[PDB]
Amino acid sequence: TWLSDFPQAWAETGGMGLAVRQAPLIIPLKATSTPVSIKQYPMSQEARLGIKPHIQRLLDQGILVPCQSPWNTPLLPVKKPGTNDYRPVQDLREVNKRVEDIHPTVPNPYNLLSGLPPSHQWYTVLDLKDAFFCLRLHPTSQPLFAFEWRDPEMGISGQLTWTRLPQGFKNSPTLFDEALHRDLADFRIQHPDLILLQYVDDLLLAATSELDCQQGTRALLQTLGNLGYRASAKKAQICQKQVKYLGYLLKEGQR
Amino acid sequence: TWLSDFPQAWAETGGMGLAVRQAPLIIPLKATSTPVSIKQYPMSQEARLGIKPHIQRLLDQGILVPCQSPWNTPLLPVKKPGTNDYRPVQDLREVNKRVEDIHPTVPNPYNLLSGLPPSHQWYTVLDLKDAFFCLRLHPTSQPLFAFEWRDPEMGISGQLTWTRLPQGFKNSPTLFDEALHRDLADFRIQHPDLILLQYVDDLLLAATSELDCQQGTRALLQTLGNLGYRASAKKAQICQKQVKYLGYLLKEGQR
DNA sequence: CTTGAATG
DNA sequence: CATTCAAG
DNA sequence: CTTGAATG
DNA sequence: CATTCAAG
Ligand SMILES: N=C(N)c1ccc(Oc2ccc(-c3nc4cc(C(=N)N)ccc4[nH]3)cc2)cc1
Ligand SMILES: N=C(N)c1ccc(Oc2ccc(-c3nc4cc(C(=N)N)ccc4[nH]3)cc2)cc1
Repeated sequence: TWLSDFPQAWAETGGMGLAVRQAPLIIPLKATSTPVSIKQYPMSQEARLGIKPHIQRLLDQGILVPCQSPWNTPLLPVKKPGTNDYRPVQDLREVNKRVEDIHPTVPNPYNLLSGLPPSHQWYTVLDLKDAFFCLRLHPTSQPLFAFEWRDPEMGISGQLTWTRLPQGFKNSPTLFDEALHRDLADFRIQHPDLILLQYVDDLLLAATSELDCQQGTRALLQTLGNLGYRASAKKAQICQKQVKYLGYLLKEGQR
Repeated sequence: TWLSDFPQAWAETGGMGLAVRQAPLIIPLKATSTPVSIKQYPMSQEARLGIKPHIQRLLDQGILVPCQSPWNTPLLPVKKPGTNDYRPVQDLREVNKRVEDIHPTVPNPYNLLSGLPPSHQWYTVLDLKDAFFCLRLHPTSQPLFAFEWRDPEMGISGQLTWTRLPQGFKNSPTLFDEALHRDLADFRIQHPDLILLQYVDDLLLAATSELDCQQGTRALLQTLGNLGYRASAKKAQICQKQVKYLGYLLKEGQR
């Protein structure tokens, strides 16, 4: 009943996250960058109706807010199964090109897994839901990610932008990984015997026994919830001898 | 009047050459080679009539002879200006593939020219006419180069082959260059002060003065004629301060 | 004419 | 993968 | 829909 | 140089 013991740590019961200890992120531009405003290609009504619910939800959550900005990038309608199930995908390539590069600090899965001792075979895998959205963007950097939004007949003035780290931004994975490392530094210190692997929003906790794993998981969930992050209860793999992590199947200490 | 003083050395007056000091060449095949007989693609009457005179001339010269061989490669009709001026071109690629490779001993023009001292600025350039044809092919190797020949209505039985080193054969340049080097070895020894460069059928004689060049040229022409080779009187550049050799313009010792 | 390599 | 070039 | 890279 | 893939 981990779902009930840690209501705040799960996406299904704690609501949208917000990393309260992390200062709003400022995104430095390259020395010669000037705003670029790309025209929004006309979107069919089908695509707009498919996207609308997502946009409204983000607006209600305060993740998207109205704005007037010199920057503008196109929104794209992306589906998968049939001509249904849409979801907003912003093409931030022209923005990415104008943002100063940062060093890629996220380890590749292969090297990350090398830090898992055979002594720790009790695993717990958690994936953080809407991880990037948990990190606030400083108001000065918000205008950079603006896009146009029109309702199938009459909607908001013109542009909308993100108040949190957006999908499609080249530095989101690295900035998120670095932010969570800062937030989980104390947890690591308070649990010397535990092994914690972080790959952006995918976490692997390893303990020597089933007890230390349940104790560790309880503490990690409590810490994450308190910090403002949210894990997927649905996909969560708690205290298992075998788990799926980063495309690998961890079993008998293999891999 | 070099044309009259050396009748035997010029192609225009000495007739078709024949390297009398060189033993008929035997062409070794690769260890696993077996004869290949490629069908002759039908040739238009236009092409056949264009080729016929050349074939008859070679037959009269004994350069081509009738034969029955397990080997056969295609003859091609090649023209240049208009739909006129034809000339037989044999595709010996399938034969080349089955012949043992030999080391490429012909120097590249750049390196060959490095052996020309500034002290020798009186040049003479001669190109040997139908050079390969001057080298006999041993009867055992003649069948290898056979091709089919049909007259525009009624001609020779079937196949014809070469009795001399043929054009299109991968080793002809090297074998010719090596043969002429053997034949001109004594000339080099008898004329220590002369510079002689050989690039297959293109010869460059260099002397310190105009006299040594005329003396040297006279001796070279006499030697070549006696050996059975023939130079082009038309293209000959005798005792000049400036000459064209291997695409270069030799002048003032430059190049 | 058929082959291979070099370009679009 | 379709054309162009080069070559025998 | 637009971009670049990878394939034919 | 025309298609296909991948991605934002
Ligand atoms: N698809 C198309 N419309 C086109 C595709 C390619 C085009 O141009 C060219 C095609 C081929 C060459 C070219 N091909 C070769 C082959 C060589 C060899 N291997 N002997 C040696 C040198 C050489 N140059 C040069 C230019 C023109 C049009
Ligand atoms: N001209 C034609 N008829 C055809 C030409 C090419 C064909 O196939 C293919 C085309 C393209 C790919 C292919 N393209 C990419 C791009 C990648 C990237 N840069 N992100 C990463 C991986 C990748 N695989 C794989 C196969 C099929 C037909």
